[PDB]
Amino acid sequence: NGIVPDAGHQGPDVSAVNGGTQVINIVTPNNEGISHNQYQDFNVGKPGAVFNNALEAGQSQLAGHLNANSNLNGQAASLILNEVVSRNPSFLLGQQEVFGIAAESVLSNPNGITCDGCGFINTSRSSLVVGNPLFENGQLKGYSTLNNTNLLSLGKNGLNTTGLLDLIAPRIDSRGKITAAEISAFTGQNTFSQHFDILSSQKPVSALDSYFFGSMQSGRIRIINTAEGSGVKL
Amino acid sequence: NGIVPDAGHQGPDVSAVNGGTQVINIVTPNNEGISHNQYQDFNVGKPGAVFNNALEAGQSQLAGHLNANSNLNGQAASLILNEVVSRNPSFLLGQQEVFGIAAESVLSNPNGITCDGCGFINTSRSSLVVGNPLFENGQLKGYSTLNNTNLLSLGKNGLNTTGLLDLIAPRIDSRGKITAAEISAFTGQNTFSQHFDILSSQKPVSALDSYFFGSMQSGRIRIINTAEGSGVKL
Repeated sequence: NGIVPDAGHQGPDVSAVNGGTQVINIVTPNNEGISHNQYQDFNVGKPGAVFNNALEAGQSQLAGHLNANSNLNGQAASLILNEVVSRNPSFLLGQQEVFGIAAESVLSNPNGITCDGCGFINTSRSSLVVGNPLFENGQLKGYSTLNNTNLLSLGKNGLNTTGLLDLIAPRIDSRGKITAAEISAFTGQNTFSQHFDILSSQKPVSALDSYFFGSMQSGRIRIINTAEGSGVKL
Repeated sequence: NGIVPDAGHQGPDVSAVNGGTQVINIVTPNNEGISHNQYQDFNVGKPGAVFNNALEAGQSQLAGHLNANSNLNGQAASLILNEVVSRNPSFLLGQQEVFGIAAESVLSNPNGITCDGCGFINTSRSSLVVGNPLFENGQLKGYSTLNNTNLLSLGKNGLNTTGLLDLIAPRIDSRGKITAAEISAFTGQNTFSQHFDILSSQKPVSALDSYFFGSMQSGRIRIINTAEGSGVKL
């Protein structure tokens, strides 16, 4: 019951299979290939969660055999955007698998996101955004952490993916091992493009301090902090 | 007596002024604008060190009034390359000032470099390279940390510059605050271009582990580790 879809048109179909693993039949992608899913609650437990991005039936790693997602209407998502629209923060304690066609995934929760032993399977790029998506005329324009002071926390059990990883938040507190092909962390109060180009920045009213502890197992690490004066402690 | 030039044609003229600050009349730049200085010993104390890159007399921050460097013959260096050619490691405990025309600076010491309260003045880019420069047909081609396991250490008193900073070593151990406009750290056993593009990498015989502790006060931080398996601990 960790994932609860919004009641409206962008709420995906969510169920649980054997062992408590959640299966999310994501909503129909738009013409850009974005499946924009809205949630009252987005949390992943140790049983994990599977996003059905499949055009044909097959075997998922975490939830066994699955049919194609009938919501897709013949075109898989290129980006699975998971947006929390309530005030509830997110806790990610297990793996998120894209079943079917590999895609990018974004979780946007302006109330906070905590990872502790979370991970991503069959995702080319996985982004955690303590912030909101920006839309113009029905198209995704980017993301915003403006006027937000909440935290992206990574716990002692770390985060693992074989793909790229983006960490976007007013501040980040990491205490475990982050394993990814590349790690990109952007801190401070910013607006971003869809590809996480920083488009604008603002000086926070108080200090927004980011703490990385633990370790980073990745060949390429980039940390960009725009909070003038605020630093990153190591 | 911390800086001792090589006796040959690339040894600069080194003296000390009031308070022990060293003044280095760097050697004539080549046609690329590289002043290639070779040293038996390169160490900077709390009184600091001034590199005379001036075409006219004026006031240095650390050593008072100085004449133009007669070695320049009317053209200032674009890059001041300081190469230790002995087996002696380097200790940097004070500020390095470029007097006159701002330039880039590189210290290359394959035996190890330790910074503790060091810094750079009037330098657009400052690089510390635990490795050797590579030359072909008399021209600088890049740098190499191949077959080297030595350490770039940054102590509790940190490192400060208002320009760009490059840290290049088989492994890095940092325990203090690094302040720079941008920080770029490349670890592992690699060959580099003159602009620190990684051109090749090799797997070390044993693990080369890099430890950043302390903090990084910079808007842009990049860490690239090519030692497959070796990570960066935070």
